[PDB]
Amino acid sequence: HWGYGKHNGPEHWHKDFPIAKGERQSPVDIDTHTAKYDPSLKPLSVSYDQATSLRILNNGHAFNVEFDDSQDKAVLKGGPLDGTYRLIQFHFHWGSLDGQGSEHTVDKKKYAAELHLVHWNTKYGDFGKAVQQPDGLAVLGIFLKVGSAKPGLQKVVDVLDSIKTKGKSADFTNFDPRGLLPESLDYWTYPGSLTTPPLLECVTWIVLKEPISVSSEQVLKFRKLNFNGEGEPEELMVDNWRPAQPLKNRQIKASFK
Ligand SMILES: Cc1ccn(O)c(=S)c1
Ligand SMILES: [Zn+2]
Repeated sequence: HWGYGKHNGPEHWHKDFPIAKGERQSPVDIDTHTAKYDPSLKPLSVSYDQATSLRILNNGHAFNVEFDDSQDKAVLKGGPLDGTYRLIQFHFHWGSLDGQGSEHTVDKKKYAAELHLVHWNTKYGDFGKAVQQPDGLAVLGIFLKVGSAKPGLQKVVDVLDSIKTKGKSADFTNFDPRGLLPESLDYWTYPGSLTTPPLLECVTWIVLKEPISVSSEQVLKFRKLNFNGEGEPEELMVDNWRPAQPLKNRQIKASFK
């Protein structure tokens, strides 16, 4: 099945997911000089005060911190978006080395990791129905650079030992995802896709300009996770990112000058 190795990695995915070679694939490189300022963009509204985290799951490819999405409790709106998008999970993609790991790049620059906060458009009733729509998802993307520790990430880092292998999960209530955000909400935006199979072209990408800093030791702990299940030979969960895909017939807009 699909993964990030030599024989099942991003160069293979197109065989089971033909949309891998489609017209609005993610991630892309963000050419800062070509991304036009759009003064019609609104400020981003991130309303996470009432977020209810539930659980953290190692799904064999990343770990997802899941949220209660049965009511409007943590929502994204405004920016490029029409209407309301509810947070359902967040995860990360990261590298084996500090100099790679992000999916989006900025003038070809790779960050050490990238956080994806996944939201679905509440006009479509649930996540499953949202992913059958071209405007079904909004994914807020945040780069991580190695530097000082991010205090608000530490609870996530401390629980990883308990979900080392594929299929393990742990209670993860009362986590405040506001602690993962940078100061500025300046962003670039463009239409794309999930960066993992099924690679569906549902996503308004909103990619923050300001990275967050995490410590060396924080990202080190991400890299001790395993892709394999318990009882199977150890394959470290690192380099679970897809490289930049062709931009094709898309313009990236900037929210800021
Ligand atoms: C919903 C979903 C699941 C996995 N990934 O990587 C992304 S970007 C979005
Ligand atoms: Zn992702």
